[PDB]
Amino acid sequence: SITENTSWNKEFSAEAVNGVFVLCKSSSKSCATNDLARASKEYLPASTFKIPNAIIGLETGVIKNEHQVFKWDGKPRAMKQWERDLTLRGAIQVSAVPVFQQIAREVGEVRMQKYLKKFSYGNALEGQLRISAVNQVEFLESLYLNKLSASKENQLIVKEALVTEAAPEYLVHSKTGFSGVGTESNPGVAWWVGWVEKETEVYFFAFNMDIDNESKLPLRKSIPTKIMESEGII
Amino acid sequence: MGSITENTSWNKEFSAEAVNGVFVLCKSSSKSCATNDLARASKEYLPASTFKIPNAIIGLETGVIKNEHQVFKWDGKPRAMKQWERDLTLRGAIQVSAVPVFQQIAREVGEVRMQKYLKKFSYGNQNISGGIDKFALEGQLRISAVNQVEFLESLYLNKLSASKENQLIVKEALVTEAAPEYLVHSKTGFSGVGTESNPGVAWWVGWVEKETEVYFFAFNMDIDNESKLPLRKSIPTKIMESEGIIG
Ligand SMILES: *C(=O)[C@@H](NC(=O)Cc1ccccc1)[C@@H]1N[C@@H](C(=O)O)C(C)(C)S1
Ligand SMILES: *C(=O)[C@@H](NC(=O)Cc1ccccc1)[C@@H]1N[C@@H](C(=O)O)C(C)(C)S1
Repeated sequence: SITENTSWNKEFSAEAVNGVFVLCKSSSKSCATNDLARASKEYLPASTFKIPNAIIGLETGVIKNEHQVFKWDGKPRAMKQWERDLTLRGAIQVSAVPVFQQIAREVGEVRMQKYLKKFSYGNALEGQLRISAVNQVEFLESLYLNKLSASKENQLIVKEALVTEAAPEYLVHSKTGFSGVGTESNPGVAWWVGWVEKETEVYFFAFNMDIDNESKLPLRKSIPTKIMESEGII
Repeated sequence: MGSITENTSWNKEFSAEAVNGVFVLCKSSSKSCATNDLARASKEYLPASTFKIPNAIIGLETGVIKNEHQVFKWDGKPRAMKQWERDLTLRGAIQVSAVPVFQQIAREVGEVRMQKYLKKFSYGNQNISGGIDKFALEGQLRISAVNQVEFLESLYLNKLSASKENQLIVKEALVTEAAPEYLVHSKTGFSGVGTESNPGVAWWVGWVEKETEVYFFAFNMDIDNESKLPLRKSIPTKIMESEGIIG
């Protein structure tokens, strides 16, 4: 059950942004959003696909365990932070695409296909697979509860890998995504998805927006944060 | 672990704050450690609230703690610290260091089961005198800085005598700082003021995952005054900053 909240439309209007935020307490059986229509509309997952990819990599034993080191082959890559040896968390945090391209190559298209169906994930950083903000939140819940078709052990490994902010009374698991600058008529998409544990409570969130100007990128974080802080979540 | 060397240039931070204590830093890839005082690095002290680490692992391995999603319900009755007067998760109870919660956990485990596990963990001098809720805080169990890093490294590598699953749960519950380049797991401890001429102890233990490297650490100091307590963290941080680990 998803319900519409117009009280935050001042932020989207002031920033000239077309996007959607979905935030749920306890269980994804009652969520809130700024745009009902967009909440269920499906966009390219971009780098948020690293989450299911990592689970599948470990399930198939392509990634041997949590302590796996992905050696850099020494060839130039697209960004500097990727030009080094990386751990699972390292590769997820700097978002090193070639590391995860290589994992998926070994997994094979047919195996990946199957597990995705199994996870109810969705319909690459540009392909044929798309996912909604409602879909993302339902998937992240299952991961938190250990409910995915995967060993409990492997879901825990990816759960720790996704930790982005830690405090004595709250913990944040999250991942950004960004498909690239687009046209006014063919815009890119930016993502931030995750969940917050606070007190004995748990909050699931997923945000996306169109992006035709690169400098509008920080708003994928500032807007969801303005909201979540106003709710007393962080 | 593998090797240890005395590095006396760390004593600067110690003399500055008038602190009588020790710091042990180990680098995982090369199995080697550095410390400012070889002798205190080997001396055994009360584990205090660092015992919550083995206590949490055993709590799970025996069914007493059901899983990672269990809530420890407050009865509405006043507790020794304001911080403790609420329902806590496993991470919650560990982060605010809620003594009565882990004492109840210890009670349910039992005398014989608690012994058997500390044996397999190689935890300290292995003794549980005074009562089944007294030994860690003010009893007869003792452990050294060197022993703490050995214990913590086993846990990191999932090598302790428990399920991988359970070792992972406690590992997440111990996360205290998170940046894009590094992640810190840690726990504090503090026995009390003791007396003048017979002080109490304060600990900081953990490990830092950073790049492909991992760094285990343990710190402890003599303490008789509560105002010195922040130093249990500010000194080890200083040492680790100048070595380019955190911050
Ligand atoms: C996931 O989207 C990844 N993005 C790309 O590889 C496309 C791209 C777009 C602009 C510049 C370079 C590459 C990685 N994840 C994002 C993100 O998390 O924001 C990066 C921009 C780090 S690349
Ligand atoms: C672990 O040592 C715990 N310490 C005690 O319960 C002993 C104590 C000392 C003074 C007053 C009351 C109880 C926990 N660790 C410390 C700490 O982290 O500062 C606490 C005082 C929070 S209890």
